[PDB]
Amino acid sequence: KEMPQPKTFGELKNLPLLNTDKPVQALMKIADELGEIFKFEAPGRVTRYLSSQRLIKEACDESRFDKNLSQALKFVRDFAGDGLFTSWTHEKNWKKAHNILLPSFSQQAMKGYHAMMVDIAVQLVQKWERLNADEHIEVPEDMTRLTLDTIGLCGFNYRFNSFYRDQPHPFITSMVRALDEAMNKLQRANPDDPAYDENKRQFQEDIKVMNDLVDKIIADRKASGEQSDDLLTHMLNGKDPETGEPLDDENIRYQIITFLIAGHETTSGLLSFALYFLVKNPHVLQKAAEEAARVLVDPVPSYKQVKQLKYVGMVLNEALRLWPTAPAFSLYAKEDTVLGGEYPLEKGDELMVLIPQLHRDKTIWGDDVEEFRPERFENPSAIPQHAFKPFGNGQRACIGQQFALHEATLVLGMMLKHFDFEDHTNYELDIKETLTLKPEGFVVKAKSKKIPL
Ligand code: HEM
Ligand SMILES: O=C(O)[C@H](Cc1ccccc1)NC(=O)[C@@H]1CCCN1C(=O)CCC1CCCCC1
Repeated sequence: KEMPQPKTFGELKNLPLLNTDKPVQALMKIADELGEIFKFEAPGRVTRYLSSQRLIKEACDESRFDKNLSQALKFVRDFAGDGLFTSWTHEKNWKKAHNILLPSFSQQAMKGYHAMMVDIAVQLVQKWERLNADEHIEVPEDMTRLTLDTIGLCGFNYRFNSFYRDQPHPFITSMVRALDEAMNKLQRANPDDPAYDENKRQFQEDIKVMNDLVDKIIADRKASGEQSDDLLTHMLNGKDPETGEPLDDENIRYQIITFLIAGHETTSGLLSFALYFLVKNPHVLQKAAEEAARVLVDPVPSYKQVKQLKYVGMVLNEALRLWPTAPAFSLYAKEDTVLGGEYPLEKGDELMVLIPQLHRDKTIWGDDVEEFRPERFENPSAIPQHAFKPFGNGQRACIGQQFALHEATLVLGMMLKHFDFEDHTNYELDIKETLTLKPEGFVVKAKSKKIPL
């Protein structure tokens, strides 16, 4: 079979389709028209977007296909370098950093991060308890305050103090603005064109700002010698079992920047979409709220109580199904291969998994694919392989998966314990696209159940 292509614009091929501020959603719409695979060409590039479990399950075969750095990720690499996220599997720092960090990110390691997560989560509850009767909550803004603070604290024992601020830490304004530049470059048919000279100068200032503060953090920590139970000590002491070598100071910088990207962008989105789904599905919110009141019997949640929030966990899963906050990943073909019996690929050939489209595959999920029903996760083993991929695939999957689900489960649990929620504006979903997806302008009112901490 020849695969379909969306509409073209002469010599620019498909590229002007990305000239939008919601490219993932535009790509989702192309998928609905064209189906499970389409070719997408730009000057000097060709990719193929997959939306079906049928084909993505083969693309997740690690013997045929490896992680590719998409143009987006190549642009993030300018400041995230060879941290785990923007490195190639065959880079020495990939495997090395991977071997050292895996035990820091285990489900086991969560027990030790738990108390710092609680620290930030209670800040959130206390903010909301202290709001006046007239006031509402700006949802993604508060969730981002939470998740950023949480990774700051468990990452290297730094307090961004986001709940004490109206405007973001100097580091974040740079970080956010750099991610911004990295994504906007995607669209420019002619960079090096002078109209972008300010953008480039800015970027360099931003990279600089991020580097200085992180390098200073690593410096101050070594010079102090203290052994806090955070990722930075794990990295400063750790040795790769394989090579026997530790990470160098520069790579450690890259890891910290990477985790700060993750903690800002992705986990906050999950929590935002979850609360959105809950207020638009009152019977579901009530069921989650009943679980929370039953399980969270203590002034503050234990590690083990969080593991008991099963329905909360299903809610997070279903939010991730409909709106995977990291919406795509890239692969290349290790060798010449035939995809799904029909599409012959050459070595080096690129693929893109369109996760939200995958999660809409009616052959997997049934006809009610658009409905918010967390119960569809009620027995996971009934799910076909590679159907649900909000965390990526294989060895290059998200290392912070367990971190993110524990944080989210804790925070949502507490939220459902402490407040009733009201969709007071009848919010119409508007999805903002950065490196990630967020519900822009989502606001609610909370009303305290007056349960003390
Ligand atoms: C709910 C929140 C999150 C979602 C949906 C998510 C999703 C993903 C996805 C899809 C990838 C792979 C991207 C690719 O193949 O190109 C990934 C990789 C990664 N994530 Fe996450 N992530 C989340 C939170 C976090 C957290 C909290 C951390 C840790 C601070 C983190 C650290 C990473 C790292 C380091 C990688 C690269 C792993 C490697 O290649 O060795 N993420 N994540
Ligand atoms: O960055 C790319 O290479 C392509 C866009 C593209 C395709 C062909 C030609 C030029 C650009 N990326 C995409 O399809 C989508 C659309 C824009 C953003 N995007 C992404 O790749 C998402 C960026 C990251 C990837 C890893 C997990 C977190 C999110």
